[PDB]
Amino acid sequence: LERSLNRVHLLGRVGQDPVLRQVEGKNPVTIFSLATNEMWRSKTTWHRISVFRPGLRDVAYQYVKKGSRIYLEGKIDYGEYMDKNNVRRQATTIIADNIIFLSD
Amino acid sequence: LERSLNRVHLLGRVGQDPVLRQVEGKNPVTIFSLATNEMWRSDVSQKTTWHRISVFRPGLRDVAYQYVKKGSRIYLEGKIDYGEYMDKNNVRRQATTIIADNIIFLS
Repeated sequence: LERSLNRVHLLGRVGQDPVLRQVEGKNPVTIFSLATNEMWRSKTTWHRISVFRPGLRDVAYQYVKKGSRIYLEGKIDYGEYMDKNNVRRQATTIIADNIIFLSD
Repeated sequence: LERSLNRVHLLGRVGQDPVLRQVEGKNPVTIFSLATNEMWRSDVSQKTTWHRISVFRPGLRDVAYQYVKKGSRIYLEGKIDYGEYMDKNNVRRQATTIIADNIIFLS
């Protein structure tokens, strides 16, 4: 039923120590934050990263640490929800599939 | 500073005709959406993600504008850019766009 590509490739500095959270009652995730730099002539982007994957999440919990440089691949998910039911807002996260640990 | 990456590779079908945006008295933007299908086994659960594609680059803005249509299959590469506006209190939101710098038309 025909295929697509959604893949973001990031390489940056992790900005917070990972957080363990729980999506719905039973979907564990560790979430952290990563900064990218727009090096332009003549300015930081902060990405929110979610690792839902059953082994890759435990590993990025003990090994991701603020100031670590990391290369990472995944999917964009815009995470749209209604706020206090009213305004439709979006909470976009990069859902990581691959984290190659650079320091250490 | 030291090199960072922010690249998005996307391939899919355009969801609407492009829209040029010169509202203010600024820099014009071609805007369209792109659908991407995520379908996963373990089971087969289908999911579609709609992405807001912006192209500012002088030239590719124009090509994107006359040539992409609703229906076109397309490959592009960009950067994720969040909305980043401090909406109320300072209680901000976003309105994230992929800003395209390369569009390959699959025909």
